[PDB]
Amino acid sequence: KSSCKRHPLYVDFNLIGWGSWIIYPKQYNAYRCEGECPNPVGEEFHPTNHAYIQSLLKRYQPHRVPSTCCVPTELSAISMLYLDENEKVVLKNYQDMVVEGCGCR
Amino acid sequence: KSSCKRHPLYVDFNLIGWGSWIIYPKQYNAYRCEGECPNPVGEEFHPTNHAYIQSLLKRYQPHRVPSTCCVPTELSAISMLYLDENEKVVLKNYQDMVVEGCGCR
Repeated sequence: KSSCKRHPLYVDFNLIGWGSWIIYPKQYNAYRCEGECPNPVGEEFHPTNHAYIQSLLKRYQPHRVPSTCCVPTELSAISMLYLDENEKVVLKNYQDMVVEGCGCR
Repeated sequence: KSSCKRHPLYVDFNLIGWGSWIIYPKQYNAYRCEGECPNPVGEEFHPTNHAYIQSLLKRYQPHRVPSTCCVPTELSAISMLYLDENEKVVLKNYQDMVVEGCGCR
């Protein structure tokens, strides 16, 4: 907004040197979280109790308390087809690969 | 280290204007997470798959990818004794009040 929210993140496995073993997908949208977490953190950013308290304390003490941080709070899996160290073909569901929700923590 | 890790955070409820309703505890150590998350993120920072991939991508693309962020990854509850809006005394376990573990996310 520039407040904490989800944004695209296009990951190309060729770029990070993994294209020799990952067969599919070579590229995928992993998304990302980015944006400021205001003090105090409103309910729309789904803070934990701890995050809310830290953000309120930062209002009253801006120089000794760090802001809470915009991070993934819900993630989902993708299936990847790849070659293992023995060149066996493996199909596996990898957890926590795609950001589905962001929040201040 | 200054790498991502847990640090103290002394919360005084009197300071944030909640001392009129919270009876106990008036102050508690909530802790906090703070410190850099290196690229790529090592196993010691307990990254998710997504956090690891984002951090590796940032190595190869430092200007378009944000660093992963040091946040609470495990939290615990505290019991609070307080007065509600009707001045009834309530004893309740509040979740997510104390940081117990930090990681890059």
